[PDB]
Amino acid sequence: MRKIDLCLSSEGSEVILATSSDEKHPPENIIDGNPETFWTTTGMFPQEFIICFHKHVRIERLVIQSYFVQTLKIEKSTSKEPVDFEQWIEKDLVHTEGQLQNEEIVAHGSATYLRFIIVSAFDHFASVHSVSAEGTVVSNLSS
Repeated sequence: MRKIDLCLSSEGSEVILATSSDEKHPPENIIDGNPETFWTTTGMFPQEFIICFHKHVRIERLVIQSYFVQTLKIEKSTSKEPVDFEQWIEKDLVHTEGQLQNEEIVAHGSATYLRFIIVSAFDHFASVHSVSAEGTVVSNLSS
């Protein structure tokens, strides 16, 4: 009942602008959702990337399951291009050591692009395992 996984490529949302992008640790896993894979930095602080919904989606929550993250600068865009952004929710994350912290972020906004800027982490390696936006698609791009 509403709140579908808007962040996946299965929903037509891909990733772009990956500062640190591994070819054997593929960021494509982020929008895939296989537990055996995750995106970890090769040592690029800060580490930023954009998620292209390619569509107008209504975000009600951000579910972020990651490790090591300290400063998570969440910036949003509702433009048509990889430009014109607004600082949405820059939040600090609690150092999770062996703890799966599923972050229920109650953030209400419409977006087409999201730029996750992980400025710093408690560890010099930061890994995102799963991220999803809980909401619904408002406008299909080609329809």
